[PDB]
Amino acid sequence: AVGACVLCNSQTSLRCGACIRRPFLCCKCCYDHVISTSHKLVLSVNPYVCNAPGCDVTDVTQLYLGGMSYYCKSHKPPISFPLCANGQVFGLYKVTDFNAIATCDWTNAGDYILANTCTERLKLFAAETLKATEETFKLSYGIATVREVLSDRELHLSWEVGKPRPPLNRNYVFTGYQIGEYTFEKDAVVYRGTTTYKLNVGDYFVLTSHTVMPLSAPTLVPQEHYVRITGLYPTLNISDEFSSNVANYQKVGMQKYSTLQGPPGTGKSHFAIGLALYYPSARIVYTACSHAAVDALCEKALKYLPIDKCSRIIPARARVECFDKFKVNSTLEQYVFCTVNALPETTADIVVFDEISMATNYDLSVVNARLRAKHYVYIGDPAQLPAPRTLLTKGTLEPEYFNSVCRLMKTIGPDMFLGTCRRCPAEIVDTVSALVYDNKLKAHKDKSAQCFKMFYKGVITHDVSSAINRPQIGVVREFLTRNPAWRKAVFISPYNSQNAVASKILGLPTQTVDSSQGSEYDYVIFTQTTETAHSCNVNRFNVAITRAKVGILCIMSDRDLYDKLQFTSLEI
Ligand SMILES: [Zn+2]
Ligand SMILES: [Zn+2]
Ligand SMILES: [Zn+2]
Repeated sequence: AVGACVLCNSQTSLRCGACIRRPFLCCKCCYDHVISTSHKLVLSVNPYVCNAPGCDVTDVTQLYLGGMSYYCKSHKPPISFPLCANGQVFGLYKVTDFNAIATCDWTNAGDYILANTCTERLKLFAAETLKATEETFKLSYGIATVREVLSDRELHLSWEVGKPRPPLNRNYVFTGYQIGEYTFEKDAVVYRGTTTYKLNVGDYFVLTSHTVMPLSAPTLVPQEHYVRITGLYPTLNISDEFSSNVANYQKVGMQKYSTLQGPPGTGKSHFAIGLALYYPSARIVYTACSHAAVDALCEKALKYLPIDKCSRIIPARARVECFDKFKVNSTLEQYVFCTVNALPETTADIVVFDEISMATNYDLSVVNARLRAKHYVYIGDPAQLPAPRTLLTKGTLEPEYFNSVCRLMKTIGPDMFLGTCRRCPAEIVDTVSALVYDNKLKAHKDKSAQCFKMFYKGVITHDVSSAINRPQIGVVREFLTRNPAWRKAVFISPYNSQNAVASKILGLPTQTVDSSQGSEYDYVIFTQTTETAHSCNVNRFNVAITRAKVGILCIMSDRDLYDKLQFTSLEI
């Protein structure tokens, strides 16, 4: 019961018993917390509760020290001192932002703004409190039980009465009962078991509620600037392919950490792998939140780096299939590719943390705690999508609040910016450059004259709250009959239910905007589906149209984003 104050470090025996994370608070800080919030339970070796038999006074502001014990006003001896006096709470070794983080329910955007604008120690308290709240919320959902199994990919479910039903998308991962992790897609539902198992009737599924470990490391280590490249030894013979990044690679070696904003198709993986070639003896750990981001770095490394010095770290509790071409779980290979949640405790010359817009402060801290490195390079784009905030329902989370790295990129600017999009036709580049990049993103490709837009509101139906627009899919079907090259297009929309309908009617492969992030396709067909905050989000819109290498068709619901698209308009 002895520790350091989460607000000012001052040693104490006090912890707030009303806070879900029970943070250590020093006398001057514990007082400022109890006296300004509904939190009145204070914990020491023994709690601050009335020692008198049968008394239920637990409020610290109504308690006094009667010798060596604690008593309320009704039970205190004549010679007693109040626990709360002269701006402090009695304890050994004798905040407006801390109060809001400690008492908020994480359903408002302002709660996330505070968690990213507060002091460093309060960023860890906020990240731990938020993650713990997100887990206890998983318990609120009802259990799903198998009523009947139709096929190897379809079943019928029986839900728990009195408890709400979680959304049925790829985002919500269930645990079968331990028959492996399972996902569902919309009376027949589509099941996807991570482990192939003959679904038994009576078996049940629950969302995996995991224990939130405490955070110790900052989201960002303190910044250091050096006069020379430190702890890294550059090649003199550097491949022409990577010459464009030489100044940026030198910047990387002359700072403790560096941020790289890379818009779509500007060379983020190329930059990341080129760093290994520029500092050929450096041990580099490549990390990201998702298996897909880690695998994309592996694919790029497979092409430029010696395969024998690479290793893909995979947790024994395998959830999805991932990269197979490197030796698995060899922590000491020069190049280690691993998701944040699976990181071993190791050191490195450089840590490259990719797809930074998807990281949370919880992830930023975990990386600093598991990896001790000479240099940290954060790669991503605050104009792309953040990690879903399951509890957030009110307000929009702006990019400067996604995490500490995105906050830096949006306030002081990134240390490095990849300014030339090599993927997209110029119509797409020009649109997103003006939309989210302050006209700093340049097109490498010419206009393809295969980027089309159509303003068609159609009809919005809903599968619970996930939206469908059949008339927008009908417009796509008509377009496909006249444009056979587009037969190979990937269908993209902001909604899983829109994608499920489009899959049956069009037969095109399907992706939500969020799942398409990091991927590229020659042709993309996008149906906005609705005019909601979700489907109009500029970061989601940016990701949606930058998936295309050759052509894109956008069937739009929103006049604003439609008018912004620098595409050829189609009639009907
Ligand atoms: Zn303090
Ligand atoms: Zn508290
Ligand atoms: Zn009492």
